[PDB]
Amino acid sequence: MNKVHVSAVGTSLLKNSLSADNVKKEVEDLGLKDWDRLKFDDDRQNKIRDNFTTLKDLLLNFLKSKGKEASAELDSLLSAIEKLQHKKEELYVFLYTTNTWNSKLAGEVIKNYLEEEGIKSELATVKSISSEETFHEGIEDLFDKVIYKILKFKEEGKEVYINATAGLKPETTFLTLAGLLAGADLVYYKYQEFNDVVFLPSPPITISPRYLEWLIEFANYGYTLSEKKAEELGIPVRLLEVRNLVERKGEDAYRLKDWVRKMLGIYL
Amino acid sequence: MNKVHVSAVGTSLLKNSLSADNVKKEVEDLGLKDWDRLKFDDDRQNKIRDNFTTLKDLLLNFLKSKGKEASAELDSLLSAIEKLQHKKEELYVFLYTTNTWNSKLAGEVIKNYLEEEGIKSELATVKSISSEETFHEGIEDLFDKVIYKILKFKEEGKEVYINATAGLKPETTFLTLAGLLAGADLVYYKYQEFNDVVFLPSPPITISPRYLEWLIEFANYGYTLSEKKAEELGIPVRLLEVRNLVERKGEDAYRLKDWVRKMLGIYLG
Ligand SMILES: Nc1ncnc2c1ncn2[C@@H]1O[C@H](CO)[C@@H](OP(=O)(O)OC[C@@H]2O[C@H](n3cnc4c(N)ncnc43)[C@H]3OP(=O)(O)O[C@H]32)[C@H]1O
Ligand SMILES: Nc1ncnc2c1ncn2[C@@H]1O[C@H](CO)[C@@H](OP(=O)(O)OC[C@@H]2O[C@H](n3cnc4c(N)ncnc43)[C@H]3OP(=O)(O)O[C@H]32)[C@H]1O
Repeated sequence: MNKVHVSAVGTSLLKNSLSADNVKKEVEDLGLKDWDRLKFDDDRQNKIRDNFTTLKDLLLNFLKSKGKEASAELDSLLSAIEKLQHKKEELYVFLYTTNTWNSKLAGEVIKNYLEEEGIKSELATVKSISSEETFHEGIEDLFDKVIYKILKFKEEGKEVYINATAGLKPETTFLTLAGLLAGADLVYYKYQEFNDVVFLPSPPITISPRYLEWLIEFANYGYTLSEKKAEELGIPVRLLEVRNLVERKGEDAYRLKDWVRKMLGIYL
Repeated sequence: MNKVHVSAVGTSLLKNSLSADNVKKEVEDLGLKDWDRLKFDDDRQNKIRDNFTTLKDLLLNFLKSKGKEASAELDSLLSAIEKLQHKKEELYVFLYTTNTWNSKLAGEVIKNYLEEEGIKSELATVKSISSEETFHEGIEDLFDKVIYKILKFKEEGKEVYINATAGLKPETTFLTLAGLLAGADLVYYKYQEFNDVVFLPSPPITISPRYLEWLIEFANYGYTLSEKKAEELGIPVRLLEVRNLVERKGEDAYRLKDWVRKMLGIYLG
């Protein structure tokens, strides 16, 4: 499993499944008209979870019937697999879901259809998902997770590939950004009407040395202090939390991020 | 300009317009069923351009009727304007279209509706737009363009804001990347079901200094190389600088990119 593909999950499966006669009528029954595009904290979202198993089994049938094209995730993923001739025994897939039932719905179906096709997969959820003042914290968190993963698998000697096709815009923007930073092998994308997948350009991108110099000596100073003696050799730590490089959590607010610490170590 | 907003334009307007009874039937008449989602080099795309004025006038009516919500671009843009209370007088808005008739159709309608609302706007077209082996060159080109605007207005002392909402995924990803690099004030995004726009987090990001130091030394020798002096200070031009930093390279000569030349100047040299 030395070929890992990371992807977001969206609601493509939901929206494409309203083509199926059986699905449109069963969904229309539960009153789930626009179930692919609803507010993250919508009443219709609870409808999806109490019927979750009912809907999960319906979409498996639609996904087996339609194949690749039923969903953005599977369409782009399997286009890329055949393009790059990846073996299923040497293959691993990471699906990130959001904290919404339509996203976990699509995630669960895609995970099942992959393991049925003979492809190992793993689900995951950025729990920090709603709009009001949490959405920015959510993409912050998903960025922190993906970038750590990419370094971890890259240390083992995995070939990491990034499916930037599916999920919300910011979700996909950060998945390519983290890939560029953590040195992923490829970032691919496939538009609905493309024949096969296309590879995005990769600029050589790093954390700005202005902040990076203070991160070097952050670890050396026992990391976390007060105000003056925390800025004791020139560490603006509130500035560091604003640029999402350090975490506060409590009173003092001195917690070097787990990816940041690991990325400094790759000056060898 | 005193608060500049750059955006991509997609086929949101086209897709949302098939709600209108007049639009659905007139579009269905021209056989433009899925006109929001067609291959960039599709026959249906020519259908759009010979009826362009007919369709341009139809969508103006729909856009005046619906307002903001008729398109992603206008919905996210005007949500941001009211959020950040930009006085209409000082606004300038930069819409990039792709090289497809549906996109320029959307663009033209949006340009007209903005100038009618009292907002200065300007169209643009990334001409290198098709799938086969041109799409990566096209987003390379859009990235080259949108980098420049950010540097220009930021040097003048005007603020700059990026609408990462609209257009294809790569188009929006590189619009935010450029913003992050060239030091734009904000990058905002609005999901179709959000109340108003949300501001994306900002890691402090630049081009890695290991490549940056090789790019400074390329500049000093007037660009366009092949061999012998191809690794004179440690510059692999068809290998490491084939990561989109050098143009052509494998055919004719190996020249450096017009954005990277201007970016070495903007980072103090
Ligand atoms: N008036 C407007 N008309 C049309 N679009 C508008 C308008 N105002 C704003 N927009 C937004 O503008 C972007 C242009 O398309 C859209 O944001 P985008 O990131 O593209 O979201 C679209 C899809 O939402 C899906 N997905 C919705 N929930 C979730 C969710 N909770 N987890 C993951 N994916 C989700 C994503 O997965 P997928 O493969 O099907 O594509 C995306 C629109 O939501
Ligand atoms: N089996 C599949 N089912 C569903 N979606 C699939 C599938 N395989 C791939 N996808 C893609 O995955 C994303 C959603 O799952 C989509 O790609 P995305 O880049 O998000 O397309 C989004 C919209 O394309 C539109 N726009 C189509 N033309 C053009 C064009 N020529 N200039 C600009 N924008 C264009 C834009 O309108 P806007 O404001 O609402 O947002 C974009 C789909 O094309």
